[PDB]
Amino acid sequence: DASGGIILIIAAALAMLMANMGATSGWYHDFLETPVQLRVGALEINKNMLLWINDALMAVFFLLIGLEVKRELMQGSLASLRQAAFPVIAAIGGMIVPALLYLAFNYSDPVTREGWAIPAATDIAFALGVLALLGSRVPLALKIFLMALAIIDDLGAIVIIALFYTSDLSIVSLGVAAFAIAVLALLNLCGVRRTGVYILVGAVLWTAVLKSGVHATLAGVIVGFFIPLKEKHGRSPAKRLEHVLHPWVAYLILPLFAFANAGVSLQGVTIDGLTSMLPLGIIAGLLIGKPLGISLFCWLALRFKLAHLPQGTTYQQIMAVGILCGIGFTMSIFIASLAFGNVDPELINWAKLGILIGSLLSAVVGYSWL
Amino acid sequence: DASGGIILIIAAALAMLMANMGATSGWYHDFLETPVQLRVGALEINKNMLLWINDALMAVFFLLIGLEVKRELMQGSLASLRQAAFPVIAAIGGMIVPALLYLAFNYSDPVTREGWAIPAATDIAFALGVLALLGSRVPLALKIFLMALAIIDDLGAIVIIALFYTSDLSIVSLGVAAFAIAVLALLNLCGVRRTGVYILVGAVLWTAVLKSGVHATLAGVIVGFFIPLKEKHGRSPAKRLEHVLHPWVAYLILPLFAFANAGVSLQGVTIDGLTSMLPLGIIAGLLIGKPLGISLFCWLALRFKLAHLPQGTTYQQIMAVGILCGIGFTMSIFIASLAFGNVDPELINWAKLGILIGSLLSAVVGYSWLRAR
Repeated sequence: DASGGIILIIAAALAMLMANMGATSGWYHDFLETPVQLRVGALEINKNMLLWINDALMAVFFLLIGLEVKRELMQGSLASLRQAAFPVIAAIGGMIVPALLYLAFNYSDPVTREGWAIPAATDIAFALGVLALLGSRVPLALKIFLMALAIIDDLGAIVIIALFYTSDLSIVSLGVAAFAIAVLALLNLCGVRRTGVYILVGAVLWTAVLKSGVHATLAGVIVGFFIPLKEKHGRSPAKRLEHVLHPWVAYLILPLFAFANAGVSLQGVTIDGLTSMLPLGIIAGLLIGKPLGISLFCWLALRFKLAHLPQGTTYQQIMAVGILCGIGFTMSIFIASLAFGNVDPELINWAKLGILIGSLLSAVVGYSWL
Repeated sequence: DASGGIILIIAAALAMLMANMGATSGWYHDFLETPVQLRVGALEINKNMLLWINDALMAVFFLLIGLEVKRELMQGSLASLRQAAFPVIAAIGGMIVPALLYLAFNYSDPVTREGWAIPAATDIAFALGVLALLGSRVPLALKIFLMALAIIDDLGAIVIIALFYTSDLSIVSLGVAAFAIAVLALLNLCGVRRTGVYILVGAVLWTAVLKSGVHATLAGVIVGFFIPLKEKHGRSPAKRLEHVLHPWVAYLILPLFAFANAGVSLQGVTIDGLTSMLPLGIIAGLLIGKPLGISLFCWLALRFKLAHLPQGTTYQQIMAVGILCGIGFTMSIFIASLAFGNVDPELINWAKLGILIGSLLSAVVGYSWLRAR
């Protein structure tokens, strides 16, 4: 139910408490920046504590998404080219319009315009938690629409970042990554169904691209795509694994990720500081860019014939979830950590402020459409 | 069946090829010798590639042992209240005589006296493997007697090495370790029946004692204890975990440990070199120390009515397990790597030579004689 949503806010509230109390804000920041060096012979992997944690947490979190994308692409909303016509059009609008509003503020600064995909992400656990809070009798199709709409935006942003803006990996790293994916394919063609063997090869895929954070995340998506879904003898590996991971993701992965990232110091924050191009551009793309692009493109889809409509929607509850897609929260925080790495350290801190202001505003306003 | 015993031999044979032919002897030695360093701020751990592998593989293997030895001690072979007090007295003899026979050779050398527990271990996968090889009609109580006999020896060897022949851990490491045992015990009393919560907590215990390979192995059996075994709603967390684990242990963890440790260079190995106090002390401790220690101790317990008897015993079939308990192999190579760490690097290599010869001779004699009776 909505239990994952509340337990996620408590984790972020404690993180905000840790980063703003004089007795804790100091050990909290110094722990996250603790250098961790693994040196295997000549190879060494240097990255701080928070980067190791995020690369491992977001790996198993996107493993669940890869299993959920595979379900909807073969059995759910995205199964047919016509049922998927409504979430995809909503995601395109739910991404280009938030990015346009963000780039409208940050186009003049070449340093901040690289994080245009920050207001395009959507916290699935937070948005689903809001729906389940009032969801005693909300349309079930809305929950599968919101989940399908939020997944493509997050997965696309991860793919778009890992395709272009990423830094290329070692020439040896891609040779092992290609071999691990080939083993994942031969394992799928030969009909093996031991889920652990896919996890085992996934570790080699995750380790080979460890230096790149967005590729270690995509490694989980690739493993989730290759785990078979067939229902032989009434059992399915991907279906079972998605069931097993869900309590661990909703109660340990996402809460820990929120506790290590959603904590910024509020000292010195002013309204004039929050109205600067970086945070306000995130607030605009989340609070306004999300519902403006989702509503417009769905409205464009509806009138201009390429459309559909989930059973029992009424197209005024679409706008309500278009506001709930403005809850970037942990997903926009992770995207901001990828785009603002190895740059000025206050870029990520201002991004987290614009996200949390926009997310809480989009949550309260979207909830108020009872 | 005996599929794990064969894979365990191909991996040891592959390791022997890797550590002998010139095209791979350079890589195989330099790979296991590769130093791996993890620096967490001020903290730092330095262990070679082989130690990082052995601490990870043997911790998983002893999680299975911790599950099996709890199944027996609570509702299985060993059980409670002296049900199977017959393998317990036999295991004392399968360790006292193998160690004393070893020390008869090495007592004059203070360096090799420390490896007295090497001929006391027993490779359960290989010893059970040769049973099932011929075993269309082997007494089933005989098999479970072996498995129960080998676990008591291997667990007692790890405990003794961890209580005396181990290195000191920091008090900060013991504090987190003790706290990890407490939250494990609180998970058990409160009725938590989810395996993943125990393994996660157990991972903290393993990393806390990571600077000691013997304690990282004990972290496996301790977590194997606190996994609940109750049958609520017809489901047991320890039984499903043991069922899931067993194929991994027999097909992945055991062969990989053999491929990484059973590889020794045979160049320069003469017959005179194999009869030194260190190798020959292991040949006698396994090929002779195990049978004489097992047979005599069951016989002294049997005659004095303190013992028992398995079903389908003969008592002439028993000592066929004695020569079968001479199978040290991977379980003795691991004990040898613990007792001969941070010393002359040829002590472990000479010990591995004495472990494989005494085991192979124990396998052939143990098989060629049990097939008769």
